[PDB]
Amino acid sequence: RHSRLILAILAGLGSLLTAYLTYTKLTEQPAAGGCDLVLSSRWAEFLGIPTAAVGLLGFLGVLALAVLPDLPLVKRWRWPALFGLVSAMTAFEMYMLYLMVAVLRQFCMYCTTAIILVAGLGLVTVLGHRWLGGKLAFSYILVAFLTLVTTIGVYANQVPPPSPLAVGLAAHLRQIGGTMYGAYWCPHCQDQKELFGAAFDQVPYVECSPNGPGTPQAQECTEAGITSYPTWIINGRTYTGVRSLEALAVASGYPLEEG
Repeated sequence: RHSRLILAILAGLGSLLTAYLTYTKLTEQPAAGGCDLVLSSRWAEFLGIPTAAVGLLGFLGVLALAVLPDLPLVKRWRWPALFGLVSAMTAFEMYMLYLMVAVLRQFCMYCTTAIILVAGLGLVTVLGHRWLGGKLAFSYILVAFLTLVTTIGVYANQVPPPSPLAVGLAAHLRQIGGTMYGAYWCPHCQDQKELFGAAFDQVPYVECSPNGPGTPQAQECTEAGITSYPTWIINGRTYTGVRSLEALAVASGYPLEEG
């Protein structure tokens, strides 16, 4: 009933899953729109390293605390440190779940498995030790609060302010009607979006499939003959795929002056 063996098994699986995604990211390989959108977005990097690598430190941390024999400072600190680390991992994961449901409007199976593994860690840590109550409910909010504040703070400080070029080009494309045709699940459309940053709000955009993947595309895009995403229509011309700000400036007739 009281066991940390399950913690080693769940943290073992977690360490493996999150290390594959770290290997996947660093070797530039794709993992199995779906995960492609999720794992290639901003948010998939945290403090200059992959977000999975942060999960690697956590999953290996809980594994180490479970494996070590009761050695200096272990028996005393093992179980309060397990509650601290796992609570931070549950809190981070709820923000990860929030991003998928609310902001990315999609899911990834590797990411979903991590949530269930971390939720499993949360249940076993609560039901595998005796701390006789109101302390744990309070210690959870404290760790969660500190986790969320730091996490949200890191991601807010992450995305840089848009360049003058991004702000100017967007407003110019807005004036000439330079429209981008794409999808919200579309990973390449996210790449294009991230080149403008916050300045993308100005950019005229048509959502080609509001219903999602596997559903017939919207009328507006079908009338324009859009076959793949993203697709730009600028001054009668058609450009397929992700284009740099420099290339979109040339296409729009936006002056790139360096003299």
